[PDB]
Amino acid sequence: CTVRYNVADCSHLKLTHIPDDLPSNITVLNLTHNQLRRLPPTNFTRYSQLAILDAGFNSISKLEPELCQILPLLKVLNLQHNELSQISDQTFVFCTNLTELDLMSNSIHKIKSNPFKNQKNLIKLDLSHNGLSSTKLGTGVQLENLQELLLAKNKILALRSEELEFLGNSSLRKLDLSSNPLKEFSPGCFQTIGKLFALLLNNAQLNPHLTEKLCWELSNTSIQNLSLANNQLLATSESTFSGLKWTNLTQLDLSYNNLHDVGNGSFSYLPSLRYLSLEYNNIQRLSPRSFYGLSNLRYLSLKRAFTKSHPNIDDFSFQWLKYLEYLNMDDNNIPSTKSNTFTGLVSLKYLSLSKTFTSLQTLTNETFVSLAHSPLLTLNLTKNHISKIANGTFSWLGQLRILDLGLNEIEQKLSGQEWRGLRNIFEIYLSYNKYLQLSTSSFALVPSLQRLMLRRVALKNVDISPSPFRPLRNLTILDLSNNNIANINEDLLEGLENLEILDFQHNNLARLWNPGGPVNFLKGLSHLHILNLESNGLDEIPVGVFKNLFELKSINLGLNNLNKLEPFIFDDQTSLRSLNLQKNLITSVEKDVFGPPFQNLNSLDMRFNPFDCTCESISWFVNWINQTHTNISELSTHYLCNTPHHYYGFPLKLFDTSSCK
Amino acid sequence: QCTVRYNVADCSHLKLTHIPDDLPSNITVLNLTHNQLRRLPPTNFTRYSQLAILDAGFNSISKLEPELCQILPLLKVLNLQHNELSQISDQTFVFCTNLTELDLMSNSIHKIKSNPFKNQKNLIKLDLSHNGLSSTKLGTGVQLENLQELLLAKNKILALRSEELEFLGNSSLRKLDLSSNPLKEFSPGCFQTIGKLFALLLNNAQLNPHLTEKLCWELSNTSIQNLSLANNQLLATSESTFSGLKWTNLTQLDLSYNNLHDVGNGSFSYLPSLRYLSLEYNNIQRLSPRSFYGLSNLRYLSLKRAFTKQSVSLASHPNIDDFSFQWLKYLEYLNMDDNNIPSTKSNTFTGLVSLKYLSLSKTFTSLQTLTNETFVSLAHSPLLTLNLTKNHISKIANGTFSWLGQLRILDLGLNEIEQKLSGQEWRGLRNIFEIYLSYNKYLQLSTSSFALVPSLQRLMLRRVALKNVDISPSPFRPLRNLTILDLSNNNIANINEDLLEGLENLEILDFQHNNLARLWNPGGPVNFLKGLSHLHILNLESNGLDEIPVGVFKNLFELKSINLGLNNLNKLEPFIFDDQTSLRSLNLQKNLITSVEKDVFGPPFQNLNSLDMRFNPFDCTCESISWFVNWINQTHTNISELSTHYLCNTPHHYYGFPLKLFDTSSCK
RNA sequence: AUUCUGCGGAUUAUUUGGCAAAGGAAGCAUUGACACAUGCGCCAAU
RNA sequence: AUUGGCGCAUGUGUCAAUGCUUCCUUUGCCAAAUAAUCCGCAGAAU
Ligand SMILES: *[C@H]1O[C@H](CO)[C@@H](O[C@@H]2O[C@H](CO)[C@@H](O[C@H]3O[C@H](CO[C@H]4O[C@H](CO)[C@@H](O)[C@H](O)[C@@H]4O)[C@@H](O)[C@H](O[C@H]4O[C@H](CO)[C@@H](O)[C@H](O)[C@@H]4O)[C@@H]3O)[C@H](O)[C@H]2NC(C)=O)[C@H](O)[C@H]1NC(C)=O
Ligand SMILES: *[C@H]1O[C@H](CO)[C@@H](O[C@H]2O[C@H](CO)[C@@H](O[C@H]3O[C@H](CO[C@H]4O[C@H](CO)[C@@H](O)[C@H](O)[C@@H]4O)[C@@H](O)[C@H](O[C@H]4O[C@H](CO)[C@@H](O)[C@H](O)[C@@H]4O)[C@@H]3O)[C@H](O)[C@H]2NC(C)=O)[C@H](O)[C@H]1NC(C)=O
Ligand SMILES: *[C@@H]1O[C@H](CO)[C@@H](O[C@@H]2O[C@H](CO)[C@@H](O[C@@H]3O[C@H](CO)[C@@H](O)[C@H](O)[C@@H]3O)[C@H](O)[C@H]2NC(C)=O)[C@H](O)[C@H]1NC(C)=O
Ligand SMILES: *[C@@H]1O[C@H](CO)[C@@H](O[C@@H]2O[C@H](CO)[C@@H](O[C@H]3O[C@H](CO)[C@@H](O)[C@H](O)[C@@H]3O)[C@H](O)[C@H]2NC(C)=O)[C@H](O)[C@H]1NC(C)=O
Ligand SMILES: *[C@H]1O[C@H](CO)[C@@H](O[C@H]2O[C@H](CO)[C@@H](O[C@@H]3O[C@H](CO)[C@@H](O)[C@H](O)[C@@H]3O)[C@H](O)[C@H]2NC(C)=O)[C@H](O)[C@H]1NC(C)=O
Ligand SMILES: *[C@H]1O[C@H](CO)[C@@H](O[C@H]2O[C@H](CO)[C@@H](O[C@@H]3O[C@H](CO)[C@@H](O)[C@H](O)[C@@H]3O)[C@H](O)[C@H]2NC(C)=O)[C@H](O)[C@H]1NC(C)=O
Ligand SMILES: *[C@@H]1O[C@H](CO[C@@H]2O[C@@H](C)[C@@H](O)[C@@H](O)[C@@H]2O)[C@@H](O[C@@H]2O[C@H](CO)[C@@H](O)[C@H](O)[C@H]2NC(C)=O)[C@H](O)[C@H]1NC(C)=O
Ligand SMILES: *[C@@H]1O[C@H](CO[C@H]2O[C@@H](C)[C@@H](O)[C@@H](O)[C@@H]2O)[C@@H](O[C@@H]2O[C@H](CO)[C@@H](O)[C@H](O)[C@H]2NC(C)=O)[C@H](O)[C@H]1NC(C)=O
Ligand SMILES: *[C@@H]1O[C@H](CO)[C@@H](O[C@H]2O[C@H](CO)[C@@H](O)[C@H](O)[C@H]2NC(C)=O)[C@H](O)[C@H]1NC(C)=O
Ligand SMILES: *[C@@H]1O[C@H](CO)[C@@H](O[C@H]2O[C@H](CO)[C@@H](O)[C@H](O)[C@H]2NC(C)=O)[C@H](O)[C@H]1NC(C)=O
Ligand SMILES: *[C@@H]1O[C@H](CO)[C@@H](O[C@H]2O[C@H](CO)[C@@H](O)[C@H](O)[C@H]2NC(C)=O)[C@H](O)[C@H]1NC(C)=O
Ligand SMILES: *[C@@H]1O[C@H](CO)[C@@H](O[C@H]2O[C@H](CO)[C@@H](O)[C@H](O)[C@H]2NC(C)=O)[C@H](O)[C@H]1NC(C)=O
Ligand SMILES: *[C@H]1O[C@H](CO)[C@@H](O[C@@H]2O[C@H](CO)[C@@H](O)[C@H](O)[C@H]2NC(C)=O)[C@H](O)[C@H]1NC(C)=O
Ligand SMILES: *[C@H]1O[C@H](CO)[C@@H](O[C@@H]2O[C@H](CO)[C@@H](O)[C@H](O)[C@H]2NC(C)=O)[C@H](O)[C@H]1NC(C)=O
Ligand SMILES: *[C@@H]1O[C@H](CO)[C@@H](O)[C@H](O)[C@H]1NC(C)=O
Ligand SMILES: *[C@@H]1O[C@H](CO)[C@@H](O)[C@H](O)[C@H]1NC(C)=O
Ligand SMILES: *[C@@H]1O[C@H](CO)[C@@H](O)[C@H](O)[C@H]1NC(C)=O
Ligand SMILES: *[C@H]1O[C@H](CO)[C@@H](O)[C@H](O)[C@H]1NC(C)=O
Repeated sequence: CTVRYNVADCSHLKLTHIPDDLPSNITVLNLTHNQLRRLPPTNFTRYSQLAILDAGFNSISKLEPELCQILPLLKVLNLQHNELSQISDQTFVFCTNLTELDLMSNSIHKIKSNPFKNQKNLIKLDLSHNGLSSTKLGTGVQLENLQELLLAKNKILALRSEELEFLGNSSLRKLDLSSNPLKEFSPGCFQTIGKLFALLLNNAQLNPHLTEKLCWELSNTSIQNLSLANNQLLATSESTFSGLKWTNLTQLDLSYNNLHDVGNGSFSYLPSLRYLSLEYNNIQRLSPRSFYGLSNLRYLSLKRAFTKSHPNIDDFSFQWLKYLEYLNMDDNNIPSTKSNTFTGLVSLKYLSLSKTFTSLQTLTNETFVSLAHSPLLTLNLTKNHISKIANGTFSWLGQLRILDLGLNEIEQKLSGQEWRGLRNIFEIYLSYNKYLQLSTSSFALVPSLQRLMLRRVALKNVDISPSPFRPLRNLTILDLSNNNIANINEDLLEGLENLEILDFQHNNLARLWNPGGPVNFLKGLSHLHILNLESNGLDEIPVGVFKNLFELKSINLGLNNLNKLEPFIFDDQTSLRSLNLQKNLITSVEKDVFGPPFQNLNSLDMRFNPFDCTCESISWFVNWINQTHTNISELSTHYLCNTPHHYYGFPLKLFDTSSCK
Repeated sequence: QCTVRYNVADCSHLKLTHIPDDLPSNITVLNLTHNQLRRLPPTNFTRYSQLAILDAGFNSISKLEPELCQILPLLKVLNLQHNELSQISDQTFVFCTNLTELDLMSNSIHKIKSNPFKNQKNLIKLDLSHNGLSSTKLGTGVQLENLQELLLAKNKILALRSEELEFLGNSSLRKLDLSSNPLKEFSPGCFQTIGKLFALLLNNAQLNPHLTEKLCWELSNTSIQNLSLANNQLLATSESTFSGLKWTNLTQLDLSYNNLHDVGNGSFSYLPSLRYLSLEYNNIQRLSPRSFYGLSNLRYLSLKRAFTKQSVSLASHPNIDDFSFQWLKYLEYLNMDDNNIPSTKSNTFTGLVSLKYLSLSKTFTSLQTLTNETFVSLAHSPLLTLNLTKNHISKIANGTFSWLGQLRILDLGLNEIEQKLSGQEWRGLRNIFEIYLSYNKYLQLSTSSFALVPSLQRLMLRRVALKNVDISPSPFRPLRNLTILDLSNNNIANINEDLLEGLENLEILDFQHNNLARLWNPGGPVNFLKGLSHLHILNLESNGLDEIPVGVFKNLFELKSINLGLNNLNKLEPFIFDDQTSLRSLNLQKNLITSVEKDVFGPPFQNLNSLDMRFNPFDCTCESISWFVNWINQTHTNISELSTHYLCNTPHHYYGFPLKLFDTSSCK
């Protein structure tokens, strides 16, 4: 086994009998994932210390009351996915300290007597998928403190004020009841539960009426959370959840319900509902009176909540949710915004509209007008096919901090105005578009920027002076990867005293490092930590173009053509933590070059290079390898030598430098 | 100094100040052209009394004394083009009676008095163009006995008279140029006065349909055969236009670049002898059946860019209708490239029963699909050549060529063909030589694609994105007489050895750019190239090749040229080349070759002509370049750039070191 | 038979990653064709 | 000098060809996950 400290962990051993050869000084034992005859109730003397046991996923026929008295110190008994066809009270009579009881696949079709007239400390109690046709587990009031009764994937037909009353002052925190083909909730079938907090009627085929009816039985109860996922509420009315009026409801779920109708004031009865999920549903539209009722709601989810003859929500439909702060509407077909869509949400601080529109080709200055009085900080607009953003398009989103226009068709030339009004904007994720010609003023209007992504946006004109990023001083993270940036003059990046992370992966910045003076890129970004120049056409790192970058933590120059390392390219990276020069054309590893960075390094990576197995080359290196503990992955396979003949395909590591010096 | 060398003393652009005359007197020619020349010292030519001709043009020569001709009695060619010589009289050439070629092109000699050449009796070529001549007259007496070329073009002649032309009595001109001359009138009998006038060139002379129509009669009863009318304003023609030629014997006629919009009926009814006719670069609206009535002798017709642009919006797409070529029963070469003709008609080419060469490259605009009724017209025409490149052809249905029985060379390249050849598209090409089919959209092949035409010698399939060439048998299975095969730039995914089975004549094979990389342990390497004993030049440049497996070049004795450039090949298992002992040129440039051993490159290096392995990561140690560096020192197999592009890549002290300068005196 | 358990093997679909290659495009460099200039020296006719 | 013909050399632009670098897309193969279906060995439950 893994014999993990204290807790015995036997993963998958294809084990035969119940073993007792390892330590006897422990409190847990994993036997799960093994072939088990039955549980020897007496073979548990050598282990009189175990507190819990991972004993599920085994072929266990039956169990004797013996196993509980042999291990008085036992809180968790895991017996899920086992046989145990039938059982009575005897089995757990000696388990009074038990707190978590697990039985998931034991097809225990019926239950007689009061089987747990003992467990007083048992909270979790999963009895699901076991063929139970009833909920009853006794006629007396037991299970003093139980907080989870899992009965789902079972075949219960109904609930009565009688087969449920066995819980008297019993207060369940989470009562599961999924997959049960319930057709009726006998009156007062909840008034009999001590105090019922959570509930889960997932996949139980509920009719708008069974639902409408069930509600009243959920009245005057301490119920706060309720799940109705995967049912047939093809529609709802004010009368549907009418029964809940007498309740105190926090979260309500109605996802995956092919809900086509969401009648008026259907929720007029939840003046306390704070959370509501309408995910994956087919709603036709939302008139203004749609949400009348939820005046406490703070999180609304319409992820894929509409039909696909296009569906749409009209103005002043959210006017009632004056306390909502998180509105999600991803994966949908809504045409476009209206002049008054989001009118009313004066608390909205997080809004997502990823792949939510179909005809919003152009972002106009009248698009987000609705969100004028909403304290909006987040706005995801990815995947909307947005191809052009006119002036003042965001002027109303005064307090916006994180805006995201990625994975879109934007093809225009930022002239600083598109950001007119983003007073305090944090980051602007703008990666993955068609074309983004920049100008000298593109960002002058928003100098509050910290992160600016521009991945695969085919940038053009970044060589103009001053640097279009000139006004972005508080800028820390900047990404210009996968743009095939033709070229760029040093002016760029001038004054970014905070630029920490910079990405240039894939940008043919090749020739910029002789002819016309080597572009002393990266001047003074003292604070620059992780630099990325992977696959950039780099063939020659010129003398000291990494000077004064003391705080530079991670350099990545993979996928390049770099064999000519002028001694001293790395000098100030004496704080470097991880270097990457994989898939290059590196022949030799000298000390004047890789020395200083190798100093306090954490993990190096130079696999797949044409290593030369001679002493003018790998000598200093092979040794460092033998005598350093800087994590170097695959040193064993992918560090082979390429020359000369006798040393071809020879693991670089196994090179005796005992004949060299 | 000059170049001299063998009696033709050539002094190139030498910046020559004064006419130099050194010892190479034992010669017969001297080039002084392209140098700064004061004047020609008529006496400095004693040290050179042997010269037969002199390249003396493109120099600043003021004037010339009659002296230079008597100093060099042995003189046939006098080149004085692009020089000054403003004026001159008979004196200048009095001593040049042996002279046969006289050149004067840029000397602005505006007028000519007397009989300047009362001496030249052996002078044939006589170029006097761009010289400011306002007249053709060069004398009043009948001289220049035997002259075959009188070049007077780019001049300012206003007309030709039976008077200023008569100075040629029994004089028979073979080629009489008269281009750029602003001629407005041809005084009657202005040719009846030339002994015998064969050729003529009135290029860019601004001729009216009438000046033309008129000029014709003066060209009558003359010995005229060729006539050029390029760059004029014959915006149209009628039967009456060339009516004056009826009294002639006309071989070739040119009317290119004439914005000809009208080609009236029977405009050529008068040329029962014209064999050649060029209507290139013109704007003809259409060709009714009666268009070509008259040319029953024509054998070569050119309509290259000969019909008006397509309007599309103005619906003015020009076109020729049926039975318009019925008269040219003797034509054998018809060209109609660069045009807007809509498409073929059921009877377009009807009548051409001699047509053996036909070109229709970029001739059609709406011929998206080749139907079985397209080339019906060419049914009775002995067609051997057919270029259809650049027509946007995207689909060729069954029996599309059935009528072209005798076709040998067919070309459907640079087209949009996107269909799957199922052997039927070639139904009827009884004796077809080559099928150039490169540069199309997609050509899915089947097991029968070529079974119908086993007469194939060459089959090109460059950049046609072939698909399914791995099917068995090889779709080329029935092509036995096939010699040249090209499957380049198709990114052929893969292929099994079956392919090429039985091509005992396959000599040239091209595989440039086809990621055939991994084919050389997936179920064993593919014994591609089995038994093509007769394969001469093999090309596998840039093919992903990273490992040439053991002996996949066995029995290829007759293989002359292997090209494996742009690949990743450093692992050469001794003996990959054994039977290429006849190899003449190897190419393994831009690879990842470390070392050159003898067990590997030995046999081919034997009788080799030219090797090429530049740009590789050469290792400057003896386990590697040792045997090689020597071969270099002691072999004379032409190896280009051995000096620069054969540097070493390892180790450190030998990096960037010319491979050649490696002393193997410390090894072996 | 219906199913639970452990281990191993197979096929398909979707997603990703790597390698090789193709097409098109971008930046830089080289070469050749041509056109519009310039400076130097020499000349020619006014 | 006005206009022109030469000789040498230096410019810009357009077009075309070639080479290096790169990017986007696609194709072949391979690897890893996830899911669906299946098959073999071993023990078992009603
Ligand atoms: C507005 O909404 C958008 C969606 O509605 C938000 O975008 C979503 O962001 C999440 C989180 O970034 C994305 O999820 C993962 O995206 C990448 C891509 O996955 C790739 O790696 C997988 C690994 O197995 C592959 O299987 C995939 O095929 C694919 O190639 C992942 O790489 C991320 O995982 C990361 O996991 C750890 C966590 O830090 C890292 O260590 C890893 O290195 C790795 O990077 C993401 O979890 C999600 O794709 C995207 N939406 C979707 C589903 O498309 C958008 O961000 C939001 N705006 C904001 C900022 O609020
Ligand atoms: C039916 O008619 C077609 C035209 O209507 C004709 O099409 C072409 O035929 C061939 C190609 O198929 C072509 O050949 C000449 O042109 C190529 C291309 O050269 C290019 O590159 C040059 C680079 O410096 C550039 O200057 C040029 O401007 C041009 O863009 C040229 O390479 C050929 O010469 C080479 O030939 C050898 C190559 O095998 C080589 O070894 C030699 O050294 C030499 O360089 C040719 O000069 C024609 O020009 C195309 N026609 C036109 C006008 O487009 C079809 O071939 C014809 N079908 C048949 C076969 O009947
Ligand atoms: C074009 O036609 C011919 C070219 O073949 C040229 O004229 C021909 O000139 C010859 C002799 O000069 C003529 O010969 C005569 O032929 C007759 C007919 O058989 C014969 O009986 C006589 O004995 C004599 O030999 C010939 O007829 C004549 N051809 C024509 C036009 O009929 C001339 O170059 C051109 N035509 C003309 C005259 O413009
Ligand atoms: C959901 O409904 C209510 C949310 O608005 C809230 O009801 C609370 O009910 C208790 C009843 O025990 C009230 O407490 C009263 O307790 C005794 C009654 O015997 C009085 O002497 C006290 O003075 C006190 O008023 C609460 O006032 C009432 N909550 C409030 C402040 O509105 C519960 O959250 C839920 N009701 C239940 C338990 O079903
Ligand atoms: C939102 O306002 C932008 C800034 O005013 C505006 O920029 C565009 O228009 C201005 C003129 O209004 C251009 O600036 C210059 O204006 C003078 C005359 O006022 C012109 O002589 C000069 O040629 C130039 O046009 C900006 O250059 C121009 N931006 C670009 C690069 O197109 C926006 O147009 C406007 N909203 C949009 C996107 O239309
Ligand atoms: C000319 O090109 C093709 C060559 O014959 C020709 O083939 C296609 O049609 C034939 C029948 O004419 C198909 O042959 C078979 O026909 C029997 C009919 O009973 C089917 O049962 C059998 O499955 C098969 O289809 C060919 O399969 C089919 N394509 C090939 C050659 O695989 C074309 O029809 C003809 N050109 C056209 C499209 O008119
Ligand atoms: C919600 O109920 C209304 C019925 O009341 C009307 O609409 C309210 C939003 C409010 O504005 C009241 O003053 C109105 O009296 C449904 O509204 C329309 O009802 C008519 C009935 O003739 C129907 O034809 C329309 O389709 C409805 N929509 C329009 C054009 O206003 C509304 O349909 C109900 N919500 C849904 C769609 O279930
Ligand atoms: C050449 O002459 C034709 C008429 O002469 C021939 O036209 C053939 C199409 C055919 O009928 C043949 O038997 C006949 O000998 C002229 O074309 C006609 O021109 C008149 C104007 O006078 C118009 O009515 C038509 O465009 C056209 N009609 C016909 C019957 O073709 C024309 O002068 C010239 N051809 C062309 C179009 O250039
Ligand atoms: C309703 O939702 C779940 C139980 O179904 C609970 O969620 C809240 O408590 C969790 C701690 O266990 C937090 O991690 C969750 O983030 C939090 N929900 C939120 C605000 O996201 C919650 O206890 C249940 N009912 C309530 C509100 O008590
Ligand atoms: C964005 O600004 C306003 C939106 O408030 C748009 O409308 C105004 O623009 C012009 C002002 O003279 C006129 O064309 C409109 O009549 C005027 N209307 C309003 C709302 O007052 C404006 O068009 C938008 N910007 C543009 C032009 O794209
Ligand atoms: C007319 O044709 C050209 C004029 O440019 C010349 O060449 C002709 O004769 C050559 C010798 O047989 C051939 O090679 C040419 O193909 C042929 N040109 C033609 C007509 O196509 C020649 O000057 C002329 N020939 C004569 C005298 O008729
Ligand atoms: C190609 O073959 C002939 C060539 O003219 C076309 O015509 C024949 O086939 C057609 C049958 O649908 C009809 O046009 C006639 O039956 C016949 N014509 C004859 C010989 O008079 C034929 O249409 C073309 N191929 C097809 C059938 O599409
Ligand atoms: C970015 O730079 C700093 C740090 O974010 C911001 O300065 C803050 O605000 C004022 C400066 O005028 C002072 O209170 C402190 O210097 C900073 N306070 C802190 C620590 O948050 C500066 O205002 C920012 N620039 C922008 C986006 O306007
Ligand atoms: C291709 O191979 C040869 C090429 O010469 C062809 O045979 C010649 O052509 C005919 C055959 O019909 C004979 O009359 C000749 O005598 C043969 N050449 C000589 C003189 O030996 C053969 O027919 C062709 N094969 C195919 C399928 O086209
Ligand atoms: C729960 O248990 C008893 C019944 O056994 C019940 O009467 C009483 O209300 C509760 N006692 C507690 C735990 O306070
Ligand atoms: C001819 O030769 C003489 C010999 O002295 C020389 O001076 C003269 O320059 C030559 N002719 C010229 C001017 O070229
Ligand atoms: C050419 O010479 C004279 C010119 O006067 C002429 O009479 C004679 O007949 C011609 N020679 C021939 C062709 O016999
Ligand atoms: C219990 O398991 C052990 C396995 O080590 C075995 O030796 C012993 O015989 C078993 N006892 C029973 C129940 O027979």
